[PDB]
Amino acid sequence: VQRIYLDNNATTRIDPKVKEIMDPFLRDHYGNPSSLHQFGTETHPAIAEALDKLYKGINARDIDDVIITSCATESNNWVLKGVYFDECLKKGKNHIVTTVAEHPAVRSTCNFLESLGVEVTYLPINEHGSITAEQVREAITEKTALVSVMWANNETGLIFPIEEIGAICKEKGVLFHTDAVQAIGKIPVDVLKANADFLSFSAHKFHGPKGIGGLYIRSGVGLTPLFHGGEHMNGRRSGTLNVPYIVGMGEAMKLAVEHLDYEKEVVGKLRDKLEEALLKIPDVMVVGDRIHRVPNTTLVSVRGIEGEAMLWDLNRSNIAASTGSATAIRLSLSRFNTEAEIDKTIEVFSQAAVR
Amino acid sequence: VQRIYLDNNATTRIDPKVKEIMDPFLRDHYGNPSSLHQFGTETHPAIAEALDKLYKGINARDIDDVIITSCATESNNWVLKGVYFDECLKKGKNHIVTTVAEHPAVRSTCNFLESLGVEVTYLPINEHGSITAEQVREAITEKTALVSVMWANNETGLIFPIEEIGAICKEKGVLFHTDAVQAIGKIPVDVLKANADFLSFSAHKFHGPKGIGGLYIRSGVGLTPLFHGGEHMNGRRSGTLNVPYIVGMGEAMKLAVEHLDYEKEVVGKLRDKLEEALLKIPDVMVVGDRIHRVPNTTLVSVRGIEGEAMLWDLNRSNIAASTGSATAIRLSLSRFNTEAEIDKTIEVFSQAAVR
Ligand SMILES: *Cc1c(COP(=O)(O)O)cnc(C)c1O
Ligand SMILES: *Cc1c(COP(=O)(O)O)cnc(C)c1O
Ligand SMILES: [Cl-]
Ligand SMILES: [Cl-]
Repeated sequence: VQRIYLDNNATTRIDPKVKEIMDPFLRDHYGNPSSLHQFGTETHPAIAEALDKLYKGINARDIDDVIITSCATESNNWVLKGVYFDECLKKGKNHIVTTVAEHPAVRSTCNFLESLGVEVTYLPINEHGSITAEQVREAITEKTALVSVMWANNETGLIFPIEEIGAICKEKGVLFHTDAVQAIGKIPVDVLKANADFLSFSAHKFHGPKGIGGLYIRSGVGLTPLFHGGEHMNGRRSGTLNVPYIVGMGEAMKLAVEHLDYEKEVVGKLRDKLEEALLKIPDVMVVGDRIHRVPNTTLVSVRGIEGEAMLWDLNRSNIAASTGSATAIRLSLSRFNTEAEIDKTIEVFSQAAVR
Repeated sequence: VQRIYLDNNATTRIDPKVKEIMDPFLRDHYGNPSSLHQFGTETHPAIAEALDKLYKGINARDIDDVIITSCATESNNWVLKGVYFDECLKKGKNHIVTTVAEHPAVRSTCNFLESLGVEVTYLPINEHGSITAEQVREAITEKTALVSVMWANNETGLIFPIEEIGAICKEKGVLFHTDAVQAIGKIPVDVLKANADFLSFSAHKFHGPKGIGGLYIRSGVGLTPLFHGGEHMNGRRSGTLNVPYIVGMGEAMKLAVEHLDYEKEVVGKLRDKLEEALLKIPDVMVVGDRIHRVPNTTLVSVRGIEGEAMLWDLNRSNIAASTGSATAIRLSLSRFNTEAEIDKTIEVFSQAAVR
């Protein structure tokens, strides 16, 4: 059989080169990098090369940190709770601004901070499916400890005005964090242009393994560790390093940035072919703006039949997609989809819809 | 060349069967287990089997939780900070008792809680290298939120009186957590006999991959999540599951408990052969008790030459061991060491010592 995977904003396939580069550290190179003997220092060159790939992947400077975490959820929890202790409890800046579109790892943590007494304003989305940047400014009081706005939304693919939010935060002296998970491998990511203090990402959204992530911390910026222990990652995140996943995630970031032109010109062309073909049937409307989007995502809405039925049908024909709040059908492509797959999805989608 | 790895309390080699069982989930079975389509539910049987292996591995009940974490450091941080919010800030039980022998993931986090105003007593070790259990009782005031005592020490191999501490905690109504990382695969681990509310472990200490751990939470016991997001692990720990490492860690726990007789009878016999051979030279004394120890660990001290020099020398001859606070030389064996390796280590150790 031949199945079609169109659920890449939920997770992606590991690139074969990533698995290949991870294998030796699952085999004979199992030393703890903190060890002083040869099994430990034996791992240091590959770890350094992987970290270098990450730094260059997000345009991080040598003075900055790219701390290895276990997923984007850890990065987001670490940002929000760290600034809760450093900037909210100790500096009296008991206010955080974020958006209603943020991943549950951000919104649920913000709810937890609210339970402790922190004041959090979740900026409402507009009809364009985006946040303006004027909204954060309206909400940035002199007690805002942190602004947290995701770079690209996982349900609609919509790109938020990261850069202008960073400029507002820079002029107003408030820390800026961006959840950039959906942006890696989709659009160019530059922490300097974003003026980001914190940036989150997760490997399994750009063809690395599930269970490893990264938090960019700007030079000089403090953040009380979420993982105390003080051994690893310059004492900022303790725990024995996941060497294979570090190497693999480095390679995945490298491949992801190397495929940016292909992502916009080819994957985006497949998404536009799919979307244009799919809107030529009854009343199926795309949910959100069609310009400020990452190249791989389309979110289509169909009459009065729920999206879950359409997805159950698609899955019966071995086509995997997800839902999306509008419910609508989220189809998210990748580097490994082909035009034949897209034509097939147009046919199976139409036949399933009329049925 | 033929190198000798005697540093297994620092980390271990992945069992070939563990790598084998992980490989398919690094290849074609890359679905997100939260997905509703076939790529997601396709992973559910192997995840369930792995979790079953963990539960049976620590004698957890079906009503209990064995939450998948990213390492023992995450489990320990989660226990201590969770009971800080639930039992210290909300219930006024602003006291925690632990030991001075605990891993830095516990002691450093306790230091962080002290910086917030929590009163923590670190029980001092005695001349026997152990904690009595009478000490926790002496310190268990009616404001103790948590007792945290490691099952086996990583530097000396000494087993602490887990069970009696659990009985004291049960009679006095105080939560009991045990860091059991060094115990898995070394001695039988039973959360019921221990009367443990929380138990930590980490795969790479029993031949699973680095970067995954487990926290046993007793039925009914609450613990505010460290990873908010509320999606995965019954909402107790959010983040996309590390499917390959979950499967591998399950197999590693199974193999580890299946080798307990071999660990005590063979690995312990190799440790006793090594230790008895090594104490027949000048004034090299074993640091700590020689009865209440896990079968794989020996911690030897040598005259007035520091341990780091002896270990640099050993590493020059491709023999990997670590230091240990006494500094002494920690040699920690495993299922994969042979008697030939041990004889060779006796010779190289003697020649290095006289040189
Ligand atoms: C090794 C060890 C740890 C650290 O585990 P990580 O996987 O590095 O998080 C914690 N406690 C004990 C007793 C250990 O031996
Ligand atoms: C998928 C996603 C996450 C969750 O990442 P995990 O690896 O599951 O921790 C967080 N934020 C965004 C924007 C995501 O798309
Ligand atoms: Cl914290
Ligand atoms: Cl928490």
